Amino acid sequence: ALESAQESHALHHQNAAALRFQFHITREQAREIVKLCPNCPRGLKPRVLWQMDVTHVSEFGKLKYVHVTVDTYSHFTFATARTGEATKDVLQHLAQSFAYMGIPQKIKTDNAPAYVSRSIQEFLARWKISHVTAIVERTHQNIKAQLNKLQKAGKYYTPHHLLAHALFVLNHVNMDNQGHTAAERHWGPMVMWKDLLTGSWKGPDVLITAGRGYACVFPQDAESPIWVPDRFIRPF
Amino acid sequence: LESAQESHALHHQNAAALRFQFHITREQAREIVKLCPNCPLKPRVLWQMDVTHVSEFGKLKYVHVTVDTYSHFTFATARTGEATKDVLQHLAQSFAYMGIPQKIKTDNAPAYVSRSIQEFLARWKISHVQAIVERTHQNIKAQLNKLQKYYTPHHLLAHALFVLNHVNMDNQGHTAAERHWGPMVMWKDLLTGSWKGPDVLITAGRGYACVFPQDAESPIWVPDRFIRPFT
Amino acid sequence: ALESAQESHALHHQNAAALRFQFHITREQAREIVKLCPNCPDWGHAPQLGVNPRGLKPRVLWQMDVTHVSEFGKLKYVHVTVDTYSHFTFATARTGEATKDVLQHLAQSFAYMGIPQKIKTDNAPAYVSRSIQEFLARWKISHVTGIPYNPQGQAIVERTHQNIKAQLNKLQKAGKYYTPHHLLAHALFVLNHVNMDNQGHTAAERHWGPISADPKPMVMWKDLLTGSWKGPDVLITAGRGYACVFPQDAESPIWVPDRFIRPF
Amino acid sequence: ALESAQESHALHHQNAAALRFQFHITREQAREIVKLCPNCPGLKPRVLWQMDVTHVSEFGKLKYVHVTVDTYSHFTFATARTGEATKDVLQHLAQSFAYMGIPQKIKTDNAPAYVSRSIQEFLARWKISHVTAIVERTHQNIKAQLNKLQKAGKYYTPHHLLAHALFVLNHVNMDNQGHTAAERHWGPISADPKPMVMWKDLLTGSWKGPDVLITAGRGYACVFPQDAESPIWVPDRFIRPFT
Amino acid sequence: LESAQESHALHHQNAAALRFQFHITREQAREIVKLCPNCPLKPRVLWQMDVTHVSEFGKLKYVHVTVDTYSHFTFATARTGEATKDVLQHLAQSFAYMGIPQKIKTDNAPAYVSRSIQEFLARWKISHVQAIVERTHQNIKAQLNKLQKYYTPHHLLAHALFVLNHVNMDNQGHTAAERHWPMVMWKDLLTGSWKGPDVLITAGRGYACVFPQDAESPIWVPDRFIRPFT
DNA sequence: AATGCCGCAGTCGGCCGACCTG
DNA sequence: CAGGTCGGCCGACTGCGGCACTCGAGCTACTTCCCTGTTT
DNA sequence: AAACAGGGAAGTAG
DNA sequence: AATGCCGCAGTCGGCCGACCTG
Ligand SMILES: [Zn+2]
Repeated sequence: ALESAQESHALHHQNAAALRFQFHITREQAREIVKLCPNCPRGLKPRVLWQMDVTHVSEFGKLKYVHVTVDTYSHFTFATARTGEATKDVLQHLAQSFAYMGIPQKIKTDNAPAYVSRSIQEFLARWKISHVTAIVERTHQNIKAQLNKLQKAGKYYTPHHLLAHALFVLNHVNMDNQGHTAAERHWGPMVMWKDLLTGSWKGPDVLITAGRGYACVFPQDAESPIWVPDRFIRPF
Repeated sequence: LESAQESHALHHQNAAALRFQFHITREQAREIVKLCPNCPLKPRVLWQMDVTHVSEFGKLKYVHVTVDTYSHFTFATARTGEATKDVLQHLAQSFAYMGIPQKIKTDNAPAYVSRSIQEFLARWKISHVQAIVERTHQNIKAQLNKLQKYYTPHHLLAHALFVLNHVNMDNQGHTAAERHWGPMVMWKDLLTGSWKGPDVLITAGRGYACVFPQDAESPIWVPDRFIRPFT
Repeated sequence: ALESAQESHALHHQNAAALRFQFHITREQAREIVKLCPNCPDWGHAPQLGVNPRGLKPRVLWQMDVTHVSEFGKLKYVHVTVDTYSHFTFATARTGEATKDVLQHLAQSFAYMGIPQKIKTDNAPAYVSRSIQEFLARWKISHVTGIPYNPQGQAIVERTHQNIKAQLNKLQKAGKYYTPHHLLAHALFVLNHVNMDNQGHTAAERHWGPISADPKPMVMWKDLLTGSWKGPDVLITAGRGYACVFPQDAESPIWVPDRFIRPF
Repeated sequence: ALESAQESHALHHQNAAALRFQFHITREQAREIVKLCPNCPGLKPRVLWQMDVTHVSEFGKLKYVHVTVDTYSHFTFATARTGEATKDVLQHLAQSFAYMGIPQKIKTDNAPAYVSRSIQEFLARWKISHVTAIVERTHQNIKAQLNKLQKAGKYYTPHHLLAHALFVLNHVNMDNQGHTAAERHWGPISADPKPMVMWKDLLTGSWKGPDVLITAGRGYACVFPQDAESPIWVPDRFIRPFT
Repeated sequence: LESAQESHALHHQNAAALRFQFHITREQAREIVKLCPNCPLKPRVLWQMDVTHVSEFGKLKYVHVTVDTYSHFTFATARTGEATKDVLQHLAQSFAYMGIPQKIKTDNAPAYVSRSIQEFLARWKISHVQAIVERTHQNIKAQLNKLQKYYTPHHLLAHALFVLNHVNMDNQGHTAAERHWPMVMWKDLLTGSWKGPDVLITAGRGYACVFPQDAESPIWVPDRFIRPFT
């Protein structure tokens, strides 16, 4: 339990709450995990209002242009690094952002010429999206903090790999105080049964439904559930 | 049935997306898609990861696909090759896109079973080991063909990913993303009296069950007297 | 051993007892082996499941359907409306059936019985047409539809059709009647004030009068939605095919067939 | 609440007592509700009846209306008929028996159709004695109800209108004591065998009742509100006995 | 008739090849091909070769394909991968199978543009520097799926190659093998509406013979109603 | 100048051995 | 430990229905939709 | 030129 | 858009006042 958390943060550098919820540990245990770690020292509903801006990362070199797309509601963070910040670059990042997240309606940007350019406006209007002119810079701080943690973890061949790892650890596996990862917030009965083919009481495993005296017990068989008469089931 | 024409012209999604996002007739959506010229468990358990070649991208012909075996959520990238380096990069981005599963059922390519990938997968607590992956291949190729003027292969590839995931949905109305972040029964018809199936069971209770055949559009209510537990 | 049984069944589709006696396996194993084969036909002779609900208070839940009394000539379309708690019945003989005819029959039945909380019918076009819907809305009466092509959903009024037809045949054989309206009036009079049950209560004494509450028993109860025997619970009513338990935590009474009720 | 009372009075136009007893409105309030309406100005049941034939011009061809009133409960049944002859009177008698039941004896006037041998022998078959100011009152009441229901001229035939009027007069109109005509006619009138208990609804937090009880046990009681549809389980802390 | 049935059951050739081999009606060929459940300048000038994956070959999913642009003569050998040694072996075996070219067309994969392969091709006086190869890939995959029980992947691949090469013939009745070893504007004289373009078979002294790809038989038209194309 | 039957599946229950504990 | 207990086992029982010589056609009735004569 | 109003067909259920 | 039913008639079985009888 403890050593699993140690290895997890050592090669992954998670925060405290997510690790605690994953391994069911003491709060202190996670606190000294954070301390002893050397590398690790708005709308009303999802997909309504978005914020995006560019920022410069020193160690990315030719990929210093970091485009960040954060949903103002759930703070689901997505980011990519490209060679520039021109209209073509912003269009490419918007394409991959729509790929990553979905269809937004409200987008808030800065006064950059590329953002107020005609090509981006007509592209958004074609996709039925409205473009109008704290969150973005605090998200940038979080992203670059994750980066600063992650260099010494191991080898990272290209900045794209490092950026993907950082955004993953910041969205899909990290969570809030309420045990809720930003990723799922963007979209937010165990039984004992008798395998009466072999007569062995295999389990426990989840139940799905019931009826007709038949319980839809679903073992780890990724193919299909199986039906068992309720005379051959016992609650756990 | 007004915006559906331009929506299809932009994305080229299936008729189910039209009928569920625009509240139009099923036959109307079928006519729209036919007339178009360019249109001729639990999540995160088991994964399939294969490489495929597409000649459109040129030297970026090495497309890596990673489709979840439950929700059919699809991710892909185009890279200069298919070596261990490249599959490692694509695997990192796929994890960033879909989270951490526990089993990735892959083929027997030498780069896939090499050392570096092996300890990398060991560190992150993953196991190892088909029609789903080739079906996903066919869907990706069809979508890429249907997308014909984009900037770079990454652009239209991401667009294809987006339309495949967040736009299309099955008969139930649940998209790939919704299935990824959100029952099998034999039933008897009442008109002919002959059994048909097997079909999915939405919900049931107190003598009447709801059945949603994949070939139909609307749910069917049947009395519990005519329900059989397939498999 | 078991896999040999599976392949032998897949080849021949033997009987369950045949597999049991030939391969020395547990009987339930043979039953499951014969169950899992897609080729073997699925069970059609299913025992009784489900039950038609019925309001525990008079004038709560009605049922309605039409029939065909061919002896009436042009007035063969008979509308029948029967309560579910007391089996109080009413009927008229309207030429054809439509929105106007159903509305007139509904008004007559309302005058004859009273305001019902809700009405359950079949899915005939007249009962599905909007006009009836806003009529009931103005009269503050909920409406239900029922599963298409399922007469068991209106089994109560179907049995009432049987009773009415038998009574009409009896009366027609008895003597001479002026018009089908007179004959129907006499038949409804008999069925609603004379055809007493075996508990000293006519139809009127049940539909009206006081609801009787003797100390009701408590029984074990199989909840079909969880595959478990949970109880005990209060039993409200019972009969030849229905039972109405009412657990404290349950928001509403639950209707289950008799065989799922075990005394405790 | 009271707006629903006004809507119901608009639909049916029953007496004020019915509104004040069915919707818990103030008596005077229901009084002005009735006022604001544009067109609003024996010892045992099934024993003694009275029958007469009246005329109403609005029906035109069905002006022959038969009225059959019980003398204890005023339970009224009526029908619009094409003639006052013996056969129509017999049809109305059969339908009235279907509506109300078997009366011990019927008191009527000296109409020639009534005295006819066919009616006498028909009553002889059904064992109902025949003998030659309650129904002329009923003629006023039915006529008044027809006038008030003429607001919504969507009635297909006089049968529809008469059915609506009889429905109101027999199941909706309540006496000054709080009883409809049908309850008096079917006469369950006696001491209540079962207690009628107070009840405290959770949604309103008030003591609403009294309501009839079904069962009880293990800290809960199975109360069954009059207007409701299904029994409601209630904690005993919110249950008060009532006489 | 029945011989055609068994031939299509074994080899699963096209309708045209069956018709030309067994002398049946074109309608019969269409019916028989639809009925089967398993059915849903000069040679050696320029070549195209691109590798593709076939999942059901396991360790040998890296199948190479070489198609001549003239006669659509195809060749394939499933191998370990698409590295330098495998592509060199496949190229040598293709040379043995098909004959010496002058030019080869490939994509810009590192293996193809590798120094060793370029040096070897220069050693053979062959130069080196896009829908036919993909159509060939689709045909090969269709045949591989259609041919289903065989023993080894090489056996099944060889059988499918034989079916696609020495059995299937085009509308003209010429085998891909025999083909391996002009456009005209023609007037449909019946309707009077121009059609084309199509291949000219023979022409001279006022009359010509034109064989459109959609017709079962040659069409003879006079010289007055023939015009060139491109 | 001849009469409803019964397999399929669910289910109640008694027997009996492995197993608990007086 | 062996008397006491529970689960595996299945004997016995039973609710259900359709086998009967084959299958239809058609009516009433309301809604939604397309087509077309009439409008400004 | 676009709008609007009958009618027939069609789907559907008793 | 939300679930079989029950009367005609047979019949077992118990209650009980009457009748035989130890
Ligand atoms: Zn399209």
